[PDB]
Amino acid sequence: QFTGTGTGGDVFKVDLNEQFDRADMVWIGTASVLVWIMIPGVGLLYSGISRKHALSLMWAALMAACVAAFQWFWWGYSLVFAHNGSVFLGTLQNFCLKDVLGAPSIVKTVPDILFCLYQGMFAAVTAILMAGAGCERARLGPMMVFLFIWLTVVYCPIAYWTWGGNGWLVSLGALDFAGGGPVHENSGFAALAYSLWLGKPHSVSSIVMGTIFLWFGWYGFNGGSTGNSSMRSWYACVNTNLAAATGGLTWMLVDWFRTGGKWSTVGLCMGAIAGLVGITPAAGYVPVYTSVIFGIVPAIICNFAVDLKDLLQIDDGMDVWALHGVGGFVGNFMTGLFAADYVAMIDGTEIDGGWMNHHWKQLGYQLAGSCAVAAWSFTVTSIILLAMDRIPFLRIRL
Amino acid sequence: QFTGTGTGGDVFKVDLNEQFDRADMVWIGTASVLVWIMIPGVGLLYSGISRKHALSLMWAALMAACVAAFQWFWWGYSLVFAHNGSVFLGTLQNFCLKDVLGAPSIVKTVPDILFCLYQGMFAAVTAILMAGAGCERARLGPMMVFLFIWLTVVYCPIAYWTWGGNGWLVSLGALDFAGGGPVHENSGFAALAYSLWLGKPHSVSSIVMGTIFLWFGWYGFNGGSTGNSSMRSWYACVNTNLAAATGGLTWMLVDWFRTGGKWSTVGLCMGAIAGLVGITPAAGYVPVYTSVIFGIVPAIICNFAVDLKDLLQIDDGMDVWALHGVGGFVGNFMTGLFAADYVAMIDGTEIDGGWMNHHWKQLGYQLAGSCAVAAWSFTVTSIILLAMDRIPFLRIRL
Amino acid sequence: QFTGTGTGGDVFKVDLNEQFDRADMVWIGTASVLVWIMIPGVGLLYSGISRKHALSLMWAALMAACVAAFQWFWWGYSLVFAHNGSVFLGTLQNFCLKDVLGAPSIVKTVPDILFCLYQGMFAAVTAILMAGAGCERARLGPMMVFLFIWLTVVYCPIAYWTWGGNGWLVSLGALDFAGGGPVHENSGFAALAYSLWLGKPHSVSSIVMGTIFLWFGWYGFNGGSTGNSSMRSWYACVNTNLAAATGGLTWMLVDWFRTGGKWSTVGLCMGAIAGLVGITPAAGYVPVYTSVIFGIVPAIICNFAVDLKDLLQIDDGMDVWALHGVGGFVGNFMTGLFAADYVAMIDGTEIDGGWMNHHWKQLGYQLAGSCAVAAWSFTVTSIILLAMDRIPFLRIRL
Repeated sequence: QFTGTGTGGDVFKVDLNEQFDRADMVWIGTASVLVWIMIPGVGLLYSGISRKHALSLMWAALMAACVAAFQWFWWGYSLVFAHNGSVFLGTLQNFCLKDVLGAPSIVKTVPDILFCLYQGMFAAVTAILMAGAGCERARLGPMMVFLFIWLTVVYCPIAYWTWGGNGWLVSLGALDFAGGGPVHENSGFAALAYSLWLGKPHSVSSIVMGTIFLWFGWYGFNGGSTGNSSMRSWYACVNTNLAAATGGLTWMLVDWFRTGGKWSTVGLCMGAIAGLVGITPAAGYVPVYTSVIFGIVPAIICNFAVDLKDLLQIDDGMDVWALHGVGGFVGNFMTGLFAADYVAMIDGTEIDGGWMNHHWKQLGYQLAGSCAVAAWSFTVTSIILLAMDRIPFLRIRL
Repeated sequence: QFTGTGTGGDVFKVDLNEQFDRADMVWIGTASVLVWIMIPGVGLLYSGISRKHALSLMWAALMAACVAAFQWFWWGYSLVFAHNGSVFLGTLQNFCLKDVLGAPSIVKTVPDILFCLYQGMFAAVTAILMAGAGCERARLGPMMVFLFIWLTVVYCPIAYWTWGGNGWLVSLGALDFAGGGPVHENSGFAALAYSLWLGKPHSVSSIVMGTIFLWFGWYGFNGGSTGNSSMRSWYACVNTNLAAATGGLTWMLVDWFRTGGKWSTVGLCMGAIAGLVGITPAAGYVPVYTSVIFGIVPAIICNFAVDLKDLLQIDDGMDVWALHGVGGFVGNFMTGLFAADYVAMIDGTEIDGGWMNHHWKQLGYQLAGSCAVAAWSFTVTSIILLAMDRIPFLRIRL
Repeated sequence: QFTGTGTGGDVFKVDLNEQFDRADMVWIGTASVLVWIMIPGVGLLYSGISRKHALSLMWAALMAACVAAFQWFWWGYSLVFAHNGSVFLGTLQNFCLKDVLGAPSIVKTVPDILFCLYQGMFAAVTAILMAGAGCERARLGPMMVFLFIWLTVVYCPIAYWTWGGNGWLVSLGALDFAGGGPVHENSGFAALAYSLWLGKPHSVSSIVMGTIFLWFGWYGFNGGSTGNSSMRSWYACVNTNLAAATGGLTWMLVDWFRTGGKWSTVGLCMGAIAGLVGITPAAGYVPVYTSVIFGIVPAIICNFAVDLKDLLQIDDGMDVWALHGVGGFVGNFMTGLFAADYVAMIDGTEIDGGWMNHHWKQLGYQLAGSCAVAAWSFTVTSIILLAMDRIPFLRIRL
């Protein structure tokens, strides 16, 4: 009968669905289809935000969704969610997704095959936050090749450290809810390492149109990170939703001060995105009133984080870092403060909490991951893209 | 254990999810994310329909989603869905959403926190049907301030009267399914009171693109107003869907008569919207064949309701009234006729019915709400926006 | 109590929801709203792909959604899903959808009313793959009339043969999962019979924007064809997803060979669509590794199937045939090879399998349907559109 290892059993002998709640499954099923639409969210958002462009990266978002898919089929999933992995990376147990079916996943409440589906949507949103930085006059052929390799040696380590069975941040005692680390910091600082070595209407709608796609999709992103149809799912959604509100209102007032009384529509659009990123690691852990702080604080810190566009000049890919890499860090910190064991308990999840319940040690744990993440995302991103220009016919930039 | 008041219990002592069906919850969770995309539906639809514009209100739709969020966080939810409210308005019991978690809501079949999530999406669609009327050369700063106040003293009373615990239309005996009153009539007649005191391709796609967003989202709007995963949910969806069909076919034939044989693509787009609004208050109460009538009738009555664009001239915000304010009334009336106690009974809902089962008195009850609504939405909208121009530096229009 | 015929019982005497899983229902409910957005997917995709156009068929997609709705209300549903049908067509038992409520449908695991909702979304996507071929300087009035008749005598027979109670392909032993036959082949070869008798940026985004809508929506299309919240739903989604990946990667490499090293963004967009169509009939039956083949093979065969644009010249509607009619056939064949009884068994579905388990006879059965389909879709499409130009005032083309 139910073995809990491999495919979990004989389809001819046992009903593998009996292990799971069909409502928890239905939700993550929905949630899966919602994260995907965040890809042309990045595309439209960063296409429309570019002040300089080689190729409409709204189309180059579809390029990532084919590449990320095949890598994640190939060995991507295995390296993050295998049941026998080390502690730094998983195994290759599931190469080309064989024996991925009915066993409970590293989230015990959905099967491997739906958790492959839903977690596969984060390596793909990461992919377009990556290609999106290095789009300017970059070659197309080697680009795809970059990504495949980058997902393998940069994303997958970080992901297994955060979400993976015997990962070392899970076991340390660090909280990361919907993956600010694996997705925003990973891609915020690997976009920095492109803009150091390989470094207005008629395009406003494309930001906005693009912005809206992301706001919409994050509901599947955060709300479906609870892993079940429970009411913490919907809780995190109330949180997500208003970090994005207070995020975007804050960011509009701030340059309306710093710059006389400057009109800024693209302001509010980014304030939202500043707040969504800022709440990712905390959406299922922090009290609702405190999720306004997660709106405010990363909008401010990221506003000034953009004004570092002139005291070092460079532009191609600092927009990604300005929001996701900073805003992730800011939010991964703030988790350590407001993470409350009594919000976590709404689906029974046991954590020690953060400062909200005098678990002082937590805020340290939180700094442990962000630094490990940022570093790995920078050095190992760096080694590959230098060694990538090294060979002529596999370009990157010109 | 389960107390049914406050947060409903101790997360450390009881499992608060046991009260609810995880499938009813999953659905309204989905449905919630579907109503949201109706906001840039209005935006794109009314931006693209404007014959005259100050600022792309497709972006000014995102402004409403930040403001509506914070107001609804602040005191919005409390005023409509508090468990101890008077009969004209709820209490302030839930200021800044404290003690909103696991108790059954005024819809007993979902928790306060998911019902905050899903019902919060109607105050936000209302918000953009509001700002959307008064967009023309209006100031941005005071605009946000308008809305906040308008949601508080105009929307929230009407909403608590229709949906609220001890509201007086619920207790009277009036049927309103997905809220034609609180959302369309409220915003149809408050858009009239702007165009009295403060009163083509290359923009066709934006109507269409915008139209499509709404048709798509209404499924979450109406279908998720049943409050459960029951098969009345999907019933109302079959209704919604074809009121929009027959709505839009009717509206295309009609000016194809009145105007020689005039081509009208924007016709069909509005006929749909005419029919969606016309079925909102009735989608869960009326037999499917009768939902064609709800397509037809409000398309006609609203077609002529547009031709009042010349026998009084004014334009800025009559498009909103032409569809949602008239079409709501037309549909709130027609509910009283075709509301059938044996459709309501598909999830066990007990009503007296409408004329379909000789409950003659009903059609009166239906007129009681629409008039109360329309009036409150007009007078109290009026007092504020006059007293709003009154002070210089908090403008509205110029 | 539960009678299983008619409306299934007395709403006042029995709870009709008890027959069904509220999670299976919730999903197909969601899935229903996902297939709909595939309509402006076709629209945007084929509008943006047109090298020649009379009227933005992105708006002419909304025309189909009104017409398809009313026909399917009228007699459409009845002809395909009636419980007493012959073997060639169902009955008229459910004319104007009376007595469609709580009985299990021809898929026993959802009620007639939700199965009307969800299956109604395929006759509508078919509708826009139809009108979309014959859009070029065609008249609008008679167009609607065409469709209504075409859905009735062409779509509905094919559909009842594949999905219908006593259909003859179901009973024969043929596998068709999400309906490559009824939807793609039906509309691939009926688009051929228009282009025989009645026969670049600034429009790239519209392909892409349009492409994305379809990729997104297919999850509801294929994943919701399992009919339940089971984990085969999500399985088929993993399949769908990567047939579209490997589909679109293949198609980009291929003209990057055939044409020197030609840049082709519209390539990848179509490769995806080539792969989605290629996996439709197989998504719930074939092993995941084999779903890469379904990506590759129909991308190649359909690439060359486009290069028949010059060795016969004609264009208006060969793009539809190039993808859906060929790609359907290619995929309906390949089902017969890789259909495995042990994937089908994941929700207990009993099939004999295909060649994967030495059921040699299968591949024949598979050819039986595709040919029957293609033929009926051609001859009967032909008779009507010739006899349609026959009468002056009901034009088609000029």
